[PDB]
Amino acid sequence: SVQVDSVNALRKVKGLFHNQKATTTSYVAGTGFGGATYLWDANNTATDDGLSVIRVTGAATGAWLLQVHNKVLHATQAGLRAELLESDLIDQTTILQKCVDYMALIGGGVVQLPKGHIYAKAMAKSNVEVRGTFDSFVSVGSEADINNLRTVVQTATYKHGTFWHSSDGSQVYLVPENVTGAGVSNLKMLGSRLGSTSSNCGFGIKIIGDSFTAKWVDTSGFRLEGLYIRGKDGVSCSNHYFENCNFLDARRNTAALVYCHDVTFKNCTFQQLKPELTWVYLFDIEPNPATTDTVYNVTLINCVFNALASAGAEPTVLVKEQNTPTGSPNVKFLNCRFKGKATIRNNCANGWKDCIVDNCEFDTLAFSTTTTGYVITSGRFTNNTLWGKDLKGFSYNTLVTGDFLIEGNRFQDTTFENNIVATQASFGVNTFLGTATVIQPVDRRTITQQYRNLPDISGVKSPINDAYFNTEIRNFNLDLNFKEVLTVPLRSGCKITITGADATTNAGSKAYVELFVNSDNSTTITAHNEVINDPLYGVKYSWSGRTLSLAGITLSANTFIVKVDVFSALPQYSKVTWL
Amino acid sequence: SVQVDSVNALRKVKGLFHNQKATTTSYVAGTGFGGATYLWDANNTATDDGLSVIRVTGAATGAWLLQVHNKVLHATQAGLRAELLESDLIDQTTILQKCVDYMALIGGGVVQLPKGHIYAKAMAKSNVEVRGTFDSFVSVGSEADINNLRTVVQTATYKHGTFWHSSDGSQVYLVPENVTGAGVSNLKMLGSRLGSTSSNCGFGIKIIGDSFTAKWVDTSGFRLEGLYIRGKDGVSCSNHYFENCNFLDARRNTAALVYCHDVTFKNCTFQQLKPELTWVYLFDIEPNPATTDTVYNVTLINCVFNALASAGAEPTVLVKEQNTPTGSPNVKFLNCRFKGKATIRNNCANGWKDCIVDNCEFDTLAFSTTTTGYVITSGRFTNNTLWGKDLKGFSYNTLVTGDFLIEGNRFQDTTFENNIVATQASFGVNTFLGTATVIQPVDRRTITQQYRNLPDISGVKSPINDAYFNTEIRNFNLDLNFKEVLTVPLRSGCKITITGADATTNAGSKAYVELFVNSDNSTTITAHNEVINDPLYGVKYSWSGRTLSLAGITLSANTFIVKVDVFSALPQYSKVTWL
Amino acid sequence: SVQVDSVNALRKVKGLFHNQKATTTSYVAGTGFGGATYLWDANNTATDDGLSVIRVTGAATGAWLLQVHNKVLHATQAGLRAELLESDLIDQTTILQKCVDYMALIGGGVVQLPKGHIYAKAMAKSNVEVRGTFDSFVSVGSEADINNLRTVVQTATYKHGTFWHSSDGSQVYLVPENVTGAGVSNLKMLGSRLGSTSSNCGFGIKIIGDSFTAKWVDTSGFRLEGLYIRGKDGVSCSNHYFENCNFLDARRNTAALVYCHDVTFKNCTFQQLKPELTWVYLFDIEPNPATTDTVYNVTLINCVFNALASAGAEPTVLVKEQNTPTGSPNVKFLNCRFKGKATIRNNCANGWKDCIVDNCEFDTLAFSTTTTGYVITSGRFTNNTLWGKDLKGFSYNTLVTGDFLIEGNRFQDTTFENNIVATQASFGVNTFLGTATVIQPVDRRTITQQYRNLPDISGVKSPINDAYFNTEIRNFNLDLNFKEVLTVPLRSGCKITITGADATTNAGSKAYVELFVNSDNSTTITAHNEVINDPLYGVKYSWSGRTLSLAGITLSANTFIVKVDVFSALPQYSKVTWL
Ligand SMILES: [Zn+2]
Ligand SMILES: [Zn+2]
Ligand SMILES: [Zn+2]
Ligand SMILES: [Zn+2]
Ligand SMILES: [Zn+2]
Ligand SMILES: [Zn+2]
Ligand SMILES: [Zn+2]
Ligand SMILES: [Zn+2]
Ligand SMILES: [Zn+2]
Ligand SMILES: [Zn+2]
Ligand SMILES: [Zn+2]
Ligand SMILES: [Zn+2]
Ligand SMILES: [Zn+2]
Ligand SMILES: [Zn+2]
Ligand SMILES: [Zn+2]
Ligand SMILES: [Zn+2]
Ligand SMILES: [Zn+2]
Ligand SMILES: [Zn+2]
Ligand SMILES: [Zn+2]
Ligand SMILES: [Zn+2]
Ligand SMILES: [Zn+2]
Ligand SMILES: [Zn+2]
Ligand SMILES: [Zn+2]
Ligand SMILES: [Zn+2]
Ligand SMILES: [Zn+2]
Ligand SMILES: [Zn+2]
Ligand SMILES: [Zn+2]
Ligand SMILES: [Zn+2]
Ligand SMILES: [Zn+2]
Ligand SMILES: [Zn+2]
Ligand SMILES: [Zn+2]
Ligand SMILES: [Zn+2]
Ligand SMILES: [Zn+2]
Ligand SMILES: [Zn+2]
Ligand SMILES: [Zn+2]
Ligand SMILES: [Zn+2]
Ligand SMILES: [Zn+2]
Ligand SMILES: [Zn+2]
Ligand SMILES: [Zn+2]
Ligand SMILES: [Zn+2]
Repeated sequence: SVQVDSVNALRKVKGLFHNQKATTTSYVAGTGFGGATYLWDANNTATDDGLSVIRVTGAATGAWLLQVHNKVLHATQAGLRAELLESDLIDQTTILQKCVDYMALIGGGVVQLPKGHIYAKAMAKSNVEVRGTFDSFVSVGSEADINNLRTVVQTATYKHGTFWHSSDGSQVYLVPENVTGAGVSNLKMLGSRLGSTSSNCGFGIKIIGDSFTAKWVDTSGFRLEGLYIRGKDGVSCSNHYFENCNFLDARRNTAALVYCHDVTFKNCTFQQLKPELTWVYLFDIEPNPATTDTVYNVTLINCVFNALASAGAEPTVLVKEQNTPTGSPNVKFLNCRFKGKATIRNNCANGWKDCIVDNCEFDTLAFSTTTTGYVITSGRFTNNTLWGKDLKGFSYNTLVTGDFLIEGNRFQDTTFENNIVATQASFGVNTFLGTATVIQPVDRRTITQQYRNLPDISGVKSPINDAYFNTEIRNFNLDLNFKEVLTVPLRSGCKITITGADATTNAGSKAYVELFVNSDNSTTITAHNEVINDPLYGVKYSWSGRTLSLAGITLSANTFIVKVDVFSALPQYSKVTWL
Repeated sequence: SVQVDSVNALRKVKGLFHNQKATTTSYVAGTGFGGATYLWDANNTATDDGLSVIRVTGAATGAWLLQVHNKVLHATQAGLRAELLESDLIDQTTILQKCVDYMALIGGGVVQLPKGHIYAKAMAKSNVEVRGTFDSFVSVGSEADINNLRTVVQTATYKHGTFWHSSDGSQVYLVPENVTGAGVSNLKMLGSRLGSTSSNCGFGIKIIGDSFTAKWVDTSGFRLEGLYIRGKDGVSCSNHYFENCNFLDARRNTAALVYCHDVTFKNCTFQQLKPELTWVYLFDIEPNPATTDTVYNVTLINCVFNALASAGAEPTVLVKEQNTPTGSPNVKFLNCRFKGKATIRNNCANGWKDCIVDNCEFDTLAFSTTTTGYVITSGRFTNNTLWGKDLKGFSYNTLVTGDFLIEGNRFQDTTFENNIVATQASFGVNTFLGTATVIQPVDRRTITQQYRNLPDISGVKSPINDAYFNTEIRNFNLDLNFKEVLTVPLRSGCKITITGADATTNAGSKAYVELFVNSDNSTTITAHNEVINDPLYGVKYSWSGRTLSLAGITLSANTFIVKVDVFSALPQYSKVTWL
Repeated sequence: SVQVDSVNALRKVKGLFHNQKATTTSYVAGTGFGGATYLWDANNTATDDGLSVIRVTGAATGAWLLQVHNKVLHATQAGLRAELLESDLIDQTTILQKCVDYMALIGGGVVQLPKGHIYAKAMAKSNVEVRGTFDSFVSVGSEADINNLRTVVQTATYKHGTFWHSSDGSQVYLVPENVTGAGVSNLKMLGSRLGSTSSNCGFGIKIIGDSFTAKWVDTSGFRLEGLYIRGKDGVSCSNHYFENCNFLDARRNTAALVYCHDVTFKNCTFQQLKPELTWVYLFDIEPNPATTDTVYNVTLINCVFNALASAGAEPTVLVKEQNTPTGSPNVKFLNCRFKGKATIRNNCANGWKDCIVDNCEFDTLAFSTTTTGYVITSGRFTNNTLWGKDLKGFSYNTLVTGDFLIEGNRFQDTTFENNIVATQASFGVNTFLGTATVIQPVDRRTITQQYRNLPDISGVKSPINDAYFNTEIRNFNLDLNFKEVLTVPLRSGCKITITGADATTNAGSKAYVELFVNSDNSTTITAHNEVINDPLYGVKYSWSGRTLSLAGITLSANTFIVKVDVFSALPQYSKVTWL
């Protein structure tokens, strides 16, 4: 068994036999980082890559071949310098890319990064995850105090040990199209980068590929976004999952979804807490105009959106539906907290269909619609609390329809004064606290609109179903000829009311005439009561059996309303026949 | 430390001291795979198993004991042959089963398979995962082109390196009852098998046990199903999870659920795209008739169902409720895509309760009910798109009730002509495009049916709740003697309308009589208005205080309807007492 | 390369060169457990800790430094004693805490426990998981019998090999505040503890920190709870996940949530099946009264709650909302099974808002409210089955509102007799089986209450929308001076009914007066019909154009009801102006 102190020492030692074992103490002698296990290949003439092939310098052929165990490659085993400070401005892009590429060659797995600042941009490859190292965690306080005191005793919190920068202004971690199952975890990404002291790196994570996963990742200081997801036509950009991530200050948005679907954030935060670093929005779902960009099926569970006021900044969480397959962005805010200035912005030009906000908290306005005229077409705003710590309104410049349901919410000091949403939305039970404007429950949903219009038939019946009263009403344009208008049923008593409703000035119809009928199974008696019947502008009526005919007297007096009340013992005899 | 080239060489070497380390270069000399680490046990008398115990041949005592690291056993470390072609018809079942059995013996973990074609059927054991090896991934294109071009530049996609076949026609991976927490990942399973060139292996994964997990697995070419789940009575078959799996062509169904509950598919596909290989259905939830089989609580999230036409094949995704505890299969299609000929089939003999289809896309009919008479009893068909690329209809041979809600959907050219579903379902707002049959919103739900019937009491009230109009109506069978019929309340004005509604021919009742009452807190005045009152067939009335009595004149004229209109300032005085 | 038999021997040997490799056969000589790899540091002056630093005794400098691979430290490599019996009363707390503390120092990972009983309490540290070792699994039965027989053939089930006890009566696993990302898996926790044979350990897992995860963990025999979650003010106690866990018998509750949010249980069970070991509740969500404790956002998916009767035990699953941010505890029971005596208890003093029980099974009462007067304010009780195996009732001592929806359930022999819930809740379609009390569907929801009250306007219209009948009603207190009361619209016929509804004795108003109006676009005709109009106690009316004025005749006769019927052709002319 061969044991040397560095890769340079390995290059001076030849293997005795095929696949002899060699073990390096470190990559660079005396650092304690980068040690690995190698197998001797006497015939190898591949190019020395400082990673998988270690060519012996004192021989014409021969190499020590890296053995990766447990599908984890430590980047230090390719020569990456560990535990560097941010002031060590060393481009290690080529080394890190070698690690990702080589793991992707041998079936995927994990590229482990050490602690330290690393300036090295990487192109993700399928089924490879880049993983950092948490800094040391040392708890504070005794078990007794932790158990007995309600105050905080264990004050130590975890800290990232890996700080991943880019070598230029583009991105740190690019996930190309058709790259699937890649990931990143357990590190912090920083916007400061090689090549410029004033202009930071554009993106932390830029996702074009599919099924990306990130856990315990923070992003801070990026020139555009910490996270940016935009696929391409014809290739999947979907099934992305983020948990325990903190997308912090960025000069445009903390994060942006531009072209993707089926994305989930769980226990992640989005925070613009550096007001001196001016920015644009907080969290932005914004497909680019006049492109095939589309975003839909996004779920944010137990996330925090938090913003402090900043010069020129709009503290909004934007949802922009564009060219989605169903017409809904299917974006759900569940168990989320909007803190500081954070608020939801409807950016849907063709209306926001099925907007979902449930069990969320709002420090200020729940909705702030910048574009006048945008509408939330439908949705459910349930079990939320508007704390009213800042602004006291429900929304700014927002429009909804009756298919937007507001139910189960806690309104602390929430005012709906002069807010048209209060006359548009459906309200169920809600709780009004402090000085909140109490809105009585009111149904404005489309599914129930037939119960709110005047119906086309009206009446009442006996609980025994042997007595019925039904009333219908028709508009009649009468001329001077008698016209059959209706036939009353048998076994019924009917009252017909005829009155004018004419739009003519002076010469319109004037009449209020009651006609009465009672019939058994074959025989009919009628009677009349002319309360008002102008001899020039009134109405003429005539019975032929059970068929009523009407006529006007003067053509200008032509518009009459005819209402029928039918009393019967069975529904079959409850309605007239209109002719 | 000893280092030999194979296990056979290890059998010829004794350890110098207790627990001396030995390293095999390969399992079989010169193959380059399966090498492992062993520890010397001078006292060991166990049987050589070619895996964990390597006995020195020719001695009563002495063995080299395998050292498994990180709960991962490479199957090659039991002699399994790697890198084989599909034409290498080599049964390795015994070797693979030894690895699974041994890992289950020492606490579970992973059995790692190499790249290549492997003919070896395995019985899963608890807490053991079988994992293959991805083939090498090498991306295409420069970072600049990937970032700058909207066209696809990175064209390389991941490929499986492990192709797992069976050694006979049964199944590749059997998960017995009471085997819990097993899994499979990162491989492709193929239906071609040893012993027959014409009859393929029945199943890829056959699951009888509990809490199974599969990720990044494809199934293709199986004689029955790529995936088949059927538990047994008294043992759990539940909590199964599948992600990033592709269940491809099979001669019966791509996958089938027969007896199990709480199963989730996320970002999986079900595809019958080999029409020349005839098949039965696309995806089948089908408990066997006349058994205890039952399937319920199934969620398909962001899945693709895709089928091309094939002779005798039905391109359906079938849901069959049978013996479920709640009467609902609780099957949800969320964010799914039905492509080609794919369509949902209701196969519930006792009705499909709470059918859920949300944010799904349909290339053709959404529903195709093969069995005439089957009903979708209730559910929500929300936020879906019917593209109408193939057939333009909503459904075939399908029946629903008013508790099936159709809302928020996008209907491109969808025709409901002659489709009874349009007269059965509840419709909310929907979007109708092209030549789609515009269905007005209409509520047919059971919960609201009381708003669509005629009420037993009717009227109107003031917004101040100090003025009421209430009307009730009754049928009376009168004889020649007076009978008490009602008592009007105090503090009210009342109008009683009495009219005939008799089924007798010629000799029935004829009357239209209006009675009026006004009372303060104690005093009552009455008045009458006989509009129609036949001297033989009319009605007689008499007041005793506030109690009205009625009588007929001739027995054949006996059926009268009595309607009361009550005007009052308080609800307590708003209704008569019917006697 | 040095290889010695124990750590003790390592302390007696100095390394020859920098970073020489040393390998111990065991930690303690001859045990077969705890061997590890060390690197020589000649300069080291750190303190010997029996784990990471092994100082050579008798020298001022020099130490062997532990090499941890793969982020897994085996506790045996710190001297932990493996495979001990429960009767081996050996405290290993100091060793286990060292392992957790050291892994948290070098970036987190896993502390692997061996098989056996271990008495050792541990304080969790961030991003560190404690993992046990399953006992051996050996399946039973042939593949043929497993595949061909519908009866259970594979009878072997997984067994824990690690049994984790406490060293005293407090807790086994404490997760302090600000400790994040810790976990436990693959072991069993037992309440028996060192120092007392009669008083067991209080808690198995006590969680104060954030983002805890447990999988395949059982807890049994604890004096208080197997699982207990209570955070502190100002620090997150959230995002906790449990899967495949069994919280068994405990002397108070199997598990309790006291101060936490966003907790998920999937495929877990909660079972009090040892009635001889008396207990308090089954599963308890209970913030302490008069504290800042609060619990919300809890999901239980496919869990089992199972209780046998025990003297003094209440077999309840309690939900207590207290000071939650939205007023709803947001607790969901999905796909769950309540077995034996298990039943849900509403323990919300302020009402249980948005109670969710869906696709659950109940062996007995679904709800048992111990505190008389507690209400379920709203919720959805959908797709559940009440088997009626024990008690036949739906609930005990429970109160709901109409915003509690009961729909899609299967009521087997469920009796609602004398249960006020049947008169309070909203009922949709439900299935009534056996001797069950059939409850008709009835809507009692607040959102639709405007369809059940008398409306403030009533009438009927034509399907062509060119004929309308609208009626309104008002209360008038008239004096002796004429008072303008209304103005009838143009282009309409109106019938005004005026009648008394006076509460005065003897001297109240008496009138039934009908007034009629017809107008075209400018001209108006009126008529009157005084059916009742007392000369002393009646009403006076006067028209000025379309404005009606009313006056009384005697001050004591002052209360009049005025009903207006408007007939029109246009909505603009369908209503009077009330003055
Ligand atoms: Zn390996
Ligand atoms: Zn490293
Ligand atoms: Zn730093
Ligand atoms: Zn540090
Ligand atoms: Zn910096
Ligand atoms: Zn997609
Ligand atoms: Zn699409
Ligand atoms: Zn929805
Ligand atoms: Zn509701
Ligand atoms: Zn409704
Ligand atoms: Zn005409
Ligand atoms: Zn006349
Ligand atoms: Zn006219
Ligand atoms: Zn090879
Ligand atoms: Zn290990
Ligand atoms: Zn192949
Ligand atoms: Zn291998
Ligand atoms: Zn290949
Ligand atoms: Zn089950
Ligand atoms: Zn799971
Ligand atoms: Zn996933
Ligand atoms: Zn059951
Ligand atoms: Zn449902
Ligand atoms: Zn709706
Ligand atoms: Zn009689
Ligand atoms: Zn008769
Ligand atoms: Zn008279
Ligand atoms: Zn490592
Ligand atoms: Zn161990
Ligand atoms: Zn034991
Ligand atoms: Zn054992
Ligand atoms: Zn929190
Ligand atoms: Zn989680
Ligand atoms: Zn808050
Ligand atoms: Zn809800
Ligand atoms: Zn419903
Ligand atoms: Zn019975
Ligand atoms: Zn006055
Ligand atoms: Zn008069
Ligand atoms: Zn009075």
